Amino acid sequence: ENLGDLPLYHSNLFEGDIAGVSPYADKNAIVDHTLLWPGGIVYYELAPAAASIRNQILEGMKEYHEKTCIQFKERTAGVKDYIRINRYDGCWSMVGRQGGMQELSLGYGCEWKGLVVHALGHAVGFWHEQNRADRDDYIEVIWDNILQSMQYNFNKMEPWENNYLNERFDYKSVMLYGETAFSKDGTSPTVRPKQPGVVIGPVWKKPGFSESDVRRVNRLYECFGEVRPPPPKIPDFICDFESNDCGLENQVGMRGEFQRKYDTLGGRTGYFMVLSVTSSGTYADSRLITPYFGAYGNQDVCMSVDVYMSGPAVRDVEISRQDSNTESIGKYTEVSNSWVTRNFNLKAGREDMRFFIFAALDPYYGDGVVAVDNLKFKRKPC
Ligand SMILES: [Mg+2]
Ligand SMILES: [Zn+2]
Repeated sequence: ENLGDLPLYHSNLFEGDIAGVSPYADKNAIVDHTLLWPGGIVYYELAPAAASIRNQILEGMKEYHEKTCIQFKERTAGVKDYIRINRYDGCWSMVGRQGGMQELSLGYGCEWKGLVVHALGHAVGFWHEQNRADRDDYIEVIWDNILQSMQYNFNKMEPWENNYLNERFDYKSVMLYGETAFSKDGTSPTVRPKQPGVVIGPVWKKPGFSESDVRRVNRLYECFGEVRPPPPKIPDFICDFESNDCGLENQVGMRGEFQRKYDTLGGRTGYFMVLSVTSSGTYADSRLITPYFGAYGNQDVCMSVDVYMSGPAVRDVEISRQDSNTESIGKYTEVSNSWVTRNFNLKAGREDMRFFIFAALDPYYGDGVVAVDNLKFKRKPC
């Protein structure tokens, strides 16, 4: 019944099994100075004495893996902070990460899942449930049934554990000593539960975490499920030319120069790309090279462009989509003598698209204008 917990109560150790703490230490101060494992990644190694019980060690660890975001990894090259597990006298551990090698003992009698999960509980950050600031609301300490050299092991924390307790006093906590801990004669109780009918019982028979233990671990280590919000829509492009070039450049060795121009043409009065010739002038051809646009997702795009063509000098206006090979999508030989929104629906392999706007003007036949406006790029079927 209660003799299974005897390797938990060492004489020269803080609260029986807390190593690296001074037996009569301020309990508020040592808790505040507790360090946690970055990322919930606890590195470890087994001493040769601890190898003989490796299955029972991996059993307690299996408890953290299955319910929390704590990962027990074997120590590899470059790791400096880790737990060396050995078999000393009884079960015990340092509370939190110490920095450098730290010891955990899993002695004779410490094979039980309860004691493995208990000692590993100290290792990752947790203290004793019986000494919480509010424990006296839930348990009575029969000071007269405790050994006089052992009484500090029951001193509770003073309130002011900033933003209060958080998880409620849990009687099924694997971090809670059973009724006969530190008993003077072994059977007389040192702790009495105030809640009618309740018995804490020993730790070695507890199968791992209770529901409240899991909450504490997941809260300390920010373990969670709350899914991040969905990503914003891909912003559809729309050029105006009213304050910029938009990135659309010209080919070098050409006869015409497509220039960013403010004027009036066929109803509208604003900024549009204009290529124009006079009867007196010379042959002008120009290739407006549009910037490179990504599709981001496996979807059929759509490109819009308002095209203006006027004058007998307009010989030909060609729009082409280039990806890995240049493909012609539109060829306009007839002069519309108006603005016409050209709508090209296109498919996407997996590479960025740029567009070409070619225009040829021969002043031999008369005057001519080729204007370009409202250049849009939507990643959805036209
Ligand atoms: Mg002790
Ligand atoms: Zn303990």
